[PDB]
Amino acid sequence: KFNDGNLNIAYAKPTTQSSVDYNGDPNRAVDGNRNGNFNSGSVTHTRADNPSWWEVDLKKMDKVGLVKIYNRTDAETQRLSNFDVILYDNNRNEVAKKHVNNLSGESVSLDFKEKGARYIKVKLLTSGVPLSLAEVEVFRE
Ligand SMILES: [Ca+2]
Repeated sequence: KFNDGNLNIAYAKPTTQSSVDYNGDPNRAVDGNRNGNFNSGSVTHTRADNPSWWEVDLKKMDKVGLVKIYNRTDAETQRLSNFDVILYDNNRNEVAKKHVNNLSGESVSLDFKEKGARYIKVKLLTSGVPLSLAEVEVFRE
């Protein structure tokens, strides 16, 4: 629930994703654990979808500052590349979007500058690539 004194509003929020493989259910990216080893149980996994995506529902409109996305680390780390992070309002209108080409480290941090949104979606833009996320943390500033 807090990370380095900052309230992670994504923690334990409802999630969904495009599909599930290897029991990589979407709630694994809001389980409070940043571990990126798939075999730990901390990491999501879809099938090879067109495209693969994951989403957290904050349950109401809230304010989105920092979004920190933690990749899988044990293998296939390149799969988290060429992807959008999209904010949606209560009517599922897109209110902001950032594109991430790839990660040089284990995570990427995006700042949505307090944009009002209820849903945050991570969407791969490459067909037929599974999406795996170790964790997605969302802060209000
Ligand atoms: Ca996790």
